[PDB]
Amino acid sequence: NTFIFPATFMWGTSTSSYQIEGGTDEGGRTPSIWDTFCQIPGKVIGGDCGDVACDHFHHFKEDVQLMKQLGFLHYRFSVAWPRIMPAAGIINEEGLLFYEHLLDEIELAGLIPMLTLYHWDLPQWIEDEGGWTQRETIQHFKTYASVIMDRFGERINWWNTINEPYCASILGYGTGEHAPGHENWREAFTAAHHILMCHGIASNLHKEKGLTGKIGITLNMEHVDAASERPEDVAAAIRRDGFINRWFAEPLFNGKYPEDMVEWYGTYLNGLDFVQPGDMELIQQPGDFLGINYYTRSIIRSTNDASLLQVEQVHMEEPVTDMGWEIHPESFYKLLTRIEKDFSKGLPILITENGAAMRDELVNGQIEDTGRQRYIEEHLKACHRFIEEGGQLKGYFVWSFLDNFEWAWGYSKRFGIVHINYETQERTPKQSALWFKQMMAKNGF
Ligand SMILES: OC[C@H]1O[C@@H](O)[C@H](O)[C@@H](O)[C@@H]1O
Repeated sequence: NTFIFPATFMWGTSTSSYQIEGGTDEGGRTPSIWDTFCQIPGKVIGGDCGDVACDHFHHFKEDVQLMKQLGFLHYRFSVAWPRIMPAAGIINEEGLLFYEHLLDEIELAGLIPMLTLYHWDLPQWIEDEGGWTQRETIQHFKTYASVIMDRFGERINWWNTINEPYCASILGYGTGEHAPGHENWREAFTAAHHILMCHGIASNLHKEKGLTGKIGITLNMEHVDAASERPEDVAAAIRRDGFINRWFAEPLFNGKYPEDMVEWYGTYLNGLDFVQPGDMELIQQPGDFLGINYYTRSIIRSTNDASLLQVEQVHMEEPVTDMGWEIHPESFYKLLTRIEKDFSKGLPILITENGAAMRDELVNGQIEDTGRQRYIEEHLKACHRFIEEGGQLKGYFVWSFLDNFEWAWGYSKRFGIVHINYETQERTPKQSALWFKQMMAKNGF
């Protein structure tokens, strides 16, 4: 009953720039959409903002070393756009130097990095020009992605373009749940198109420069189950799947939007006008790997309400994390199998994020997070079963090396395998982290 993963399997840890850096108004960084969003009453639990956060901006060397000490050979992080392009075409050298030093530390500890170009922290000045709803933003992104690729790239083995296009578009401009906080479906679908194009843009910049680092986009995906055998529930569930999964994966691999969903969004697509000749061709560029983020599954039933999809999620109280998210590792296996069947069909799959937020408690200077553990272990078994059966899973990154600003949840949720004392900013590895260290040592468990 042992689970040993390939010899070449990629074991890593992942973070986000806004969630851990802090130093919001330092080194020339200008405000990002989240800096603004977090100040709007009700948008973030407790009114928390990414100000200071884990202060990684100052503790980066101790963190990267902490990673090494923990036996990690890979580290995925994102670059804060606001640190690089603080204003319309200026190129903040100070921001660039920060990441350069971060990289000096990574290479020094013997780690292999993965740079994520966009992790939701769009510069605010860009949002003032219309944000992701303006084609013009794609050019600003072209400027940004180019600067990073030129300044680096010679030492970036792995390029991660966009992290979860779905969240930035649907939640950012559609539901109002993520920055900038709009509630307009037309704007959301337009933004999703634009963000997807940027993956293709970065992909062209990657080829035009001749970089050798593997590149690819990361899509969050979730397995969808119907709440019952009722026809309308089954339909309901097809709709949710197209909403989060197929709307982004289809264009990426097949060069098109789900016909059913396109028909369902009707007037909101305004005739797909935002789609210009060449666009789809630009977006349909899988690359060398498909990054995937997974946390849970959804159980859907239909409704006849005013919402966009007229769907209702069945909230399982069963094993769940501190965020109310159900723990169903089996769905992870099914999702991965499904992914390879369509879209993926062979391409290297990489789980750029997976993990859980459990209520932590410090006892005797240690964190006995058995839960976050029953969680990572079981999902890894699901990954192991996916392999062993032919699946092309090439790696796994545990989400959140450190506890951090969990977006709308603020600091109330802890996803880290390393505990952050926010009063003193001291790092303290949790039991799950130690376990992960032994596991990576034996390359299995
Ligand atoms: O659950 C919160 C987590 O969700 C993942 O989908 C996001 O990529 C992470 O940035 C975030 O911390």
